[PDB]
Amino acid sequence: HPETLVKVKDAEDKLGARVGYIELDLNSGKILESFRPEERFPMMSTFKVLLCGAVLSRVDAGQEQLGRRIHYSQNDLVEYSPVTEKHLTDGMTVRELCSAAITMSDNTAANLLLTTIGGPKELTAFLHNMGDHVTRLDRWEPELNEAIPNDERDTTTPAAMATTLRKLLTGELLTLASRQQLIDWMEADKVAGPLLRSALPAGWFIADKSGASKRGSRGIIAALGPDGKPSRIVVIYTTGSQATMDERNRQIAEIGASLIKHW
Repeated sequence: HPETLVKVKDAEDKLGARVGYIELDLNSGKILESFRPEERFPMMSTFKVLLCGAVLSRVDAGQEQLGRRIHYSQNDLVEYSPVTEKHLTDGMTVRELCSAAITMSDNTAANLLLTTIGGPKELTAFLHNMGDHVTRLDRWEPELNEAIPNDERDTTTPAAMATTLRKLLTGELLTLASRQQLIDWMEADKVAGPLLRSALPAGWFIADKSGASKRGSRGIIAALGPDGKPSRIVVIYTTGSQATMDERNRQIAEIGASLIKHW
């Protein structure tokens, strides 16, 4: 809907930054709306969903097992590790690490998962192998959040991310059980409360993952729709603002409310 493009255009205005937007029908693949679809933006935390796709892909091939326990130490803890910090003696299963990376955005968990696949280079090879020759991870947590203008490391485009997430969720790459697990973690997300979630009426599905980094960066990827009805994929990134966190949050909710209202 043009009124959703209008809200996205208002958002550039109010944030003083570029916003990239994609609304994609999930079942059919038809792109319903786009805006700056081929511009690069920092992936920030939205990458952790790709990362767990790679892992679930290794599970399917028998190169990984979700029940395997990983032991780590105090010195692997990096800022913002709500779950990993509580299991120094205990360790975590790979399944517990995905859940933490997805639902809590645990940075240590993502680093541990990246070690299991053999690093950010391998994530990019995974992506490149599934048809996305655009998106790349180059660094580990916390440095992948830098967000230097014009730097292509740790970036994606609204169009590449939207279609990649489309293939992960419903394409021919993962098993039915892996597709289902991915969606389940994304539905349990706890850190995107003030974004698209807050626009959603009762009786709606949503499975999402948000991100934030330096230089005013904000983003969310989502699948969502009325329960039992054809879902859409939505991908919003903005970078370059000096605006507050809460005002970045409020522009994404206002975009969400237009999309929902004009569904």
